[PDB]
Amino acid sequence: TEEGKLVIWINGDKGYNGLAEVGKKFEKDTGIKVTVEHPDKLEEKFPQVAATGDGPDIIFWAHDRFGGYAQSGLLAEITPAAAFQDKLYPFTWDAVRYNGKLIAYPIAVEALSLIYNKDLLPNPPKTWEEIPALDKELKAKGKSALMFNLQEPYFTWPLIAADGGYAFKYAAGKYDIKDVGVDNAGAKAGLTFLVDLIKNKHMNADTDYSIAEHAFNHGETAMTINGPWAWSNIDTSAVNYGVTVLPTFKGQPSKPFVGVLSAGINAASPNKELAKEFLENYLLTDEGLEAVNKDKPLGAVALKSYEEELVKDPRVAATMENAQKGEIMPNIPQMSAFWYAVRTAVINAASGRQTVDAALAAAQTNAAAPMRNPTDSLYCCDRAEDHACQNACKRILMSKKTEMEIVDGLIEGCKTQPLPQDPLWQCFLES
Ligand SMILES: OC[C@H]1O[C@H](O[C@H]2[C@H](O)[C@@H](O)[C@@H](O)O[C@@H]2CO)[C@H](O)[C@@H](O)[C@@H]1O
Ligand SMILES: [Cl-]
Ligand SMILES: [Zn+2]
Ligand SMILES: [Zn+2]
Repeated sequence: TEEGKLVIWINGDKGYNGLAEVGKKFEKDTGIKVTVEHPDKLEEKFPQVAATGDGPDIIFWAHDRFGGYAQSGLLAEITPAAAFQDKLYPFTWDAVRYNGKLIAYPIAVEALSLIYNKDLLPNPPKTWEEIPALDKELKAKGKSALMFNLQEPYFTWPLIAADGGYAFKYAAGKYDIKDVGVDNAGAKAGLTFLVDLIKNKHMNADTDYSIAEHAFNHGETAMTINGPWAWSNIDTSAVNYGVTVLPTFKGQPSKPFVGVLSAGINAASPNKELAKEFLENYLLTDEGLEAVNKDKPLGAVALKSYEEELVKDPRVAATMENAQKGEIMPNIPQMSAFWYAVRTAVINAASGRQTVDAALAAAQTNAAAPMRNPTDSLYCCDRAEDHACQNACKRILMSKKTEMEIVDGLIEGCKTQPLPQDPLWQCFLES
């Protein structure tokens, strides 16, 4: 990073050009230039490059991965005023709260919807169970019924969760990380149905985002499953399409994992005041969010002034109907392991290299696997009396060490007085 400049990272499927237009407006008003980038596998790249002090000032992703970043000390605590908080819907703030602190700015609510081709299929199906017969009928006309991304577990999760599949058990405002629900009856029923669609040649196992998107946008498949960002390319196409409630499975709603696109501030960034300026007064405005939305649609934005009007479009109404039927994703550190384990299971089951039961049993263990993590005592680095020690502490606790190595590193870089009288060491001992 560089003082007086902002660098922002955001996913390739989002409105990066539109975000850049907001950046041009920020530079014209204030003289601070904004560079928008969309690197590949940005959600894994950010925690890597923040360990090297080579991260952006601002990072965009769905809120589920932010708790992990915050745990690891990669995010500054943001400081919106009461007046500003009131401009956004309370629940979007709830998605960015981690151990009591606001760790990112909420942007927009994301939910998966069923997208169908009104000409090939004027009445979309209300249940998953009727889709196989629909494909047989459409195959007679050289088409298919449904194609969606089988490589990302986000797209398959609504079916997995419909009859009972869950990520982490939620008991009184707390997620139990030892209780993973990806191997219960409901999860197996859902994944088995997908696998049976593949075996019965109503779907193929290699379908991914580009393939499904191409099939739907060129009138070859009657349906896909995707989020607001995908409407842009469909609008550009000649397809007459609708966006509606996901089909039910075993009489239950499909439960998508709902994402809140969020903008976090790099803890290592020297531009935290400029990042706050840009996010609060330029991006989180009607004119800013419209600039991004115009490019790729955001969905149900967190800003009330804009959302009150935007929700008039039926596709946004559909996103909200789908989101209300599902659950806000957890923001806990364990979400990254949960996602990776379900990704393996679905691919391995869909390809037939494992059985549903074998794939999902492995996922339960891996999603529950506890990690060694010292980053839980990062807050003690803030009680250091010197600046040099606070930073030395942050790097020691961040950097993969054993406990012996953390204790020894802190002694080397952070002993200024006797240990029993030092507030940083008193904090560390208790923690
Ligand atoms: O695929 C698992 C994946 O799900 C989500 O990623 C979503 C993201 O929420 C959407 O904004 C859009 O970019 O599509 C993605 C699906 O590939 C989670 O947020 C993510 O952490 C997770 O790995
Ligand atoms: Cl890249
Ligand atoms: Zn194409
Ligand atoms: Zn084609």
